[PDB]
Amino acid sequence: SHMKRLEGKVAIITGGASGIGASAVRLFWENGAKVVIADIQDDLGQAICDKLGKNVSYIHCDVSNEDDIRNLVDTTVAKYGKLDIMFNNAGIIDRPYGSILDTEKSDLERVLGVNLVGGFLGAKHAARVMVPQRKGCILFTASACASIAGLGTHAYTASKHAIVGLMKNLAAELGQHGIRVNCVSPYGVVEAMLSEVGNLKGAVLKVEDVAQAALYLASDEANYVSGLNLVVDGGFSVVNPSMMMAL
Amino acid sequence: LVPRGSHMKRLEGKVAIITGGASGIGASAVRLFWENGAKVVIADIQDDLGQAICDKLGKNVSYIHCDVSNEDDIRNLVDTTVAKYGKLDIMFNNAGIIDRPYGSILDTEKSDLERVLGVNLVGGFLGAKHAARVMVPQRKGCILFTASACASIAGLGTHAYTASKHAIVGLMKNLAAELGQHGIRVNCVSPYGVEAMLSEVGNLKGAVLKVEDVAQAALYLASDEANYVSGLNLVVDGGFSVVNPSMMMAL
Amino acid sequence: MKRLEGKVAIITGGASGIGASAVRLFWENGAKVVIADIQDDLGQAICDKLGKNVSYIHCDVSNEDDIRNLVDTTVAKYGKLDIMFNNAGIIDRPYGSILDTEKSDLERVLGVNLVGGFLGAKHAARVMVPQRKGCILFTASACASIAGLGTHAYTASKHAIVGLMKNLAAELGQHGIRVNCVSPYGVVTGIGRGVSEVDVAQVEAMLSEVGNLKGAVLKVEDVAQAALYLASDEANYVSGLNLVVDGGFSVVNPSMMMAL
Amino acid sequence: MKRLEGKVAIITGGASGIGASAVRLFWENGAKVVIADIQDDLGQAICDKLGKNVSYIHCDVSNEDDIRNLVDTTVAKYGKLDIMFNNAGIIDRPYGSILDTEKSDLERVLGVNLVGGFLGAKHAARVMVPQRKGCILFTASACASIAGLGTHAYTASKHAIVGLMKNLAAELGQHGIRVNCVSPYGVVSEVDVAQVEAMLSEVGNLKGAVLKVEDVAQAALYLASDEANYVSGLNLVVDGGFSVVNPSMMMAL
Repeated sequence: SHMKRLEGKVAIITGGASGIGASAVRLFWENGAKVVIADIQDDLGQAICDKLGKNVSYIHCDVSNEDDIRNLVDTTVAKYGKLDIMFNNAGIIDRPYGSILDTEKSDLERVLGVNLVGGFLGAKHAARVMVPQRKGCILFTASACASIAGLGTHAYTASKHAIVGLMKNLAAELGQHGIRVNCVSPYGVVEAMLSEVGNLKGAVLKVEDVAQAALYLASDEANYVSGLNLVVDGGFSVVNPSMMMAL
Repeated sequence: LVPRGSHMKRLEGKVAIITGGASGIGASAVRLFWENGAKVVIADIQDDLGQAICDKLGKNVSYIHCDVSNEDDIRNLVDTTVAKYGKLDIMFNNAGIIDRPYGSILDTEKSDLERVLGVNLVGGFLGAKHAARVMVPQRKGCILFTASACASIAGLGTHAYTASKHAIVGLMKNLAAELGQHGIRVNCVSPYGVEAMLSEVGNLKGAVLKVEDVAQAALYLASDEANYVSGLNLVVDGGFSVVNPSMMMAL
Repeated sequence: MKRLEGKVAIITGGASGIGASAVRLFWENGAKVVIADIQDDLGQAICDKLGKNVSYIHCDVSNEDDIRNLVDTTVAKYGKLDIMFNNAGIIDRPYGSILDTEKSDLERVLGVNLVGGFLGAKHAARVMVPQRKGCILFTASACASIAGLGTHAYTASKHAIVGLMKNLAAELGQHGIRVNCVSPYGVVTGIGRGVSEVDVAQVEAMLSEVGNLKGAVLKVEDVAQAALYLASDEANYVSGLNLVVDGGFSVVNPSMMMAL
Repeated sequence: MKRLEGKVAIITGGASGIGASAVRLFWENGAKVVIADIQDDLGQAICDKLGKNVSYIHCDVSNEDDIRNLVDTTVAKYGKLDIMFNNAGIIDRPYGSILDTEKSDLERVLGVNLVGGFLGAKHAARVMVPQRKGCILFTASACASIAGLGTHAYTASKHAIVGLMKNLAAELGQHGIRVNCVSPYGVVSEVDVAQVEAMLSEVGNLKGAVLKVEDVAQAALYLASDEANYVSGLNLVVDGGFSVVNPSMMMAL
């Protein structure tokens, strides 16, 4: 016997056509939610719609464009009459690694535009429709890089810290309206180095791990969870193992 | 093409010990873990209450008298559990006490601080040590603590209580670092919940903390769905500990 | 005395506020001080007041050309750069809802607060790494430690600065460079489009009423003193530190103590 | 020059290590310093060397009667107490597994580190609340900021201290009293300890520098002085950035 942990819920998932987003689309759909996929990869997005069927729709959305975000939220509410979950998952990386001496102003702005501005716009317009409902859940995909240095580039790390901080500040403002705000912060595998240097040996981060954290946070199981940075990194961001490794 | 949900027995096959399991959060978690297919050992010092849960829930739930500050009690709790079921999957160090709901450092008795520490910190220490004893040779396991939202913000608990729960968070993270080498996850759940005032001054309007909220956080952490969650302080407080609302309220 | 003897420091936003306090304090402690700002009259006034050891450069911290010139001119003047204090910062509003926050406002705040900090750290690192020494400082804010204090755009940008500061502490520690930030309470902003002086006064007045540390009021000197400790050799092993100056506001939710 | 002129400071653990470094440094900046320790001979040698503005009180910080005597005599000597520096601390081991931690060892580390700080802040608050002024300091540890650095018993006790510091900052701020801690990187048998200190200096984040006791005393001096008049609730970490980074990825490249 099985259960639908999101029955009747309406969820928007940016970056939903691939990776963590698509995993969360499939999982939310499995748990009875109507899912709006928001992305810029129309071929992938529409394919998920054809696979899963009527409860899933695709909308082209550049999250850095406020008009796209407005259309995304407004057509979803028009379609389904309500918005329960805004999952600002879309993200990009400027580089795997690199020095501050070599970062370009334009790359930093591109990473900020998608990661921070997009999540900001997504939260603004979800709050726009959620506040009159007196209920809702706003989620962000942050990153373990927001909890510890040495995991990402300076631009990416700065952008993800900003998301976590935006998360806490929105939980403070929107709590008065019954709206919960949280984020999920994964380690890697958005495997070789990650699994070897990771803290939890014998485990590997899979996209489903992030989706399942988002599912918990988005469900009524998390009815009193707000302001939480739900880190999914096997404990990587709580340790500096330089001593253990040298003992 | 047809949605199929999550299986209702998320802890099927797992063996879990819940200290403080005879009332409150612990009893809520016992019932929820039982509903999810776990074998559950209630560890407490309220024997009549704990056995009444077992009589209601049946054979998958048993009771063990355990003062968590007593290492012999903890050792026996872990050892009887392994003898009964062959393994230990989840060690939920939930038992906790308070010296007072509130009070000044000037009033705080040394003996009260020590009793709060014995149960909350030393007991959690002992429970983790003996869970790890059997858990390291399995190369798997989940060790949990009930900490408190007062480990994330001041103004919510007494000094003794708040200090003991910070210690638990620190212990959780240190243990996540050591035992991760053996595949073992370590996390805590930090609940918000004088109770009438906590509900009025909470950050999340339109909802009140109920013990099932905490049980659900513990279920998530204990489940294989959280297989890459370690070192996490899972706060369940509606945002209370992320905000100083003094100036919001002065606008 | 003279905790910064012979040291060369750049202070963005140095013509007013905390920046101007830090300019004076560093100068009293023997530093050469380059003021970087866009209030030319105010900055030249300070230069005329303090003498040869203090100099002014018109600098838009969001402009990389400006930052590149500010660093290189400083090096050409004094042959080294010891302290880069990325203090310039603006708010969009003293308070306000996410629902009426404008994209352009967020982008403007990011441009000064985050991109300007990024650019300042980049060009300081360019000359400090060969030195195998240097100290890079940011003025963040107490709102990077607690919600309820700044707007969403401002708070996000200051969290971003704290993250940058820690990430730079990890990269630049290998070269002997320390990176820290100071995070004050109160309302902290230079001149900015649509920043009312009435609204700032009203909020600064409320913040002094609801502060945690009674009997004291935060002054610009308090923040300058924190920057001076961090910049001095007395902080030789201090890096990655968010030095919060807020009287304890960000560690407490006093809703229970108030209601009791 | 003298950054603590007129101030009266108690420094537990003041006869050696960080405590003795702070005792010297505070005295050099004009403070009256009461050394509180259980190394009577070392502590009295400091007093003889520095003169009558420095005194010694035998005090086991886990004993309340010792703590009360310490505070009360200090106030009797000088009429006030400005700074309560709860610096005394012990480790159980340099490093070890949870599997071999002994209950008694954990209780002893808690007794000195946490209960001692608790008691010292209690009786300091007793005298500074009527003054409507004071600064209460703790020596915590960088291992309260990151895992992998201290043993479980030590780390738990220093986390507890950081949380006590913040909770006191909240209660006592209404009386104008500031509460902060300093959290040093170093480990601070003797060879056991030196081995780990040497290893810490090899794996530190900040290259070209080593933590010295004077670094920690300097952080305490800043926090104790009027230069930090609006600093409360602060965990002043002194660790060259070690606790903000996991270099595992950097190092594998």
